[PDB]
Amino acid sequence: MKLQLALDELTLPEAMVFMDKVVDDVDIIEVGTPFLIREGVNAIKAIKEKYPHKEVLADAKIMDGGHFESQLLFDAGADYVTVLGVTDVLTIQSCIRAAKEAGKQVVVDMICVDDLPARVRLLEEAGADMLAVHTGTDQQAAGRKPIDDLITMLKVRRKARIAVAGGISSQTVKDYALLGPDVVIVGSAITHAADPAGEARKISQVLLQHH
Amino acid sequence: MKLQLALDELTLPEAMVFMDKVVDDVDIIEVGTPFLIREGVNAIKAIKEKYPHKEVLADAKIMDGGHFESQLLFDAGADYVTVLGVTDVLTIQSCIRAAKEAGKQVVVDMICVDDLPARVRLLEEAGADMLAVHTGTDQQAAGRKPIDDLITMLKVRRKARIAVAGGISSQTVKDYALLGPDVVIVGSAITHAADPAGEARKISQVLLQHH
Repeated sequence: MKLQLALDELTLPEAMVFMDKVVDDVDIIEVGTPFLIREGVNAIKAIKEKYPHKEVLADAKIMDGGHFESQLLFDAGADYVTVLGVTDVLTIQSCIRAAKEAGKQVVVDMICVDDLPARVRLLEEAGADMLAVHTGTDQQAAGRKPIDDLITMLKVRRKARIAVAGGISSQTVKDYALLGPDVVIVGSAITHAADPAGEARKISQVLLQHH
Repeated sequence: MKLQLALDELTLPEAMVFMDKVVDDVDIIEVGTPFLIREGVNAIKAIKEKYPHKEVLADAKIMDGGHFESQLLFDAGADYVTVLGVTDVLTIQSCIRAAKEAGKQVVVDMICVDDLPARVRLLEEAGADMLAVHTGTDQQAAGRKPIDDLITMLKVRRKARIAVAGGISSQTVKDYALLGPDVVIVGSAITHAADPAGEARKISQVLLQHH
């Protein structure tokens, strides 16, 4: 399973400096939504330029204008883009079409999806190939965690590759790894760590320890 | 009844030139989501700097990290920020708190909201002050329109200010104006018009007919 690192609240200069601390233990660099909104597509270009051998995820959380926004992101160097599971299937399909043209990948972020099993069935039969269960940072602040949603996802999914995000840290990463997601997403645990390299090491170690 | 102009697919230099054609007939300048993603917060700053007397809306379609992203947008000069009606009430409340701090305004975009009446009841009770019914551009491409949703919204809303968006043009703006929305949102009809100024004039004229 891959380690995806969410860069949410950093500026581009801050992110360029921070990545040097952890990049060797990270598989996917995520340009977080506020980061994208802050800097624009230049964030993707700059990061993909500095770390050409690393995969870059653009966390656009697309809700509309699927193909146009996806293409903008892919053209900029992104290897993945996120679209909201709560959006219309038309939009999800437009994003995926843009991904296919680029030979890249759409990740459907299932944050706030009310009926997970029904939605998963619908999205998979619509062509969705990779789904992320996600308890958002605002939800985490209220004490919520993604594990219950991950459990349902793993029971219902047929073929989809699966990612999981929601305040995961070195203290809890094993709980998630044991369930066998394809991608574990971590942000705050690492970006706000006193020793980011250390936290990154301990998390990636767990992911590797679970073949 | 205000006219809000959505700039979705333009670059910043294109937007700056385009606005000079229509600005006198628009009340709210909207930096659309792909535009924000493309350019970043600089799009808001540049536009608010050139047109200081015009209101600027950042169509961020916030789904998470409400306060942080809203504050970033408001600091940048935005008068409004959009948050997704489908997101968690916690995120909606976070955005609104950020707006109150800045003395500005959050617009809840109700795009893809499954159960409109139940959702506006919930949001209005939670503090939501301004709601936008919205059939997205991807949905429009499939032949859908916002009017049915606007009818329900107007029947259910208690005190919320109401906006409407969904492929509205000079040929259909009358149907919407008659229902008495507070804000009419137009994008493609104007940005792709052979005569942008003329389309902006025809639409703003209709809005004024309804004192």
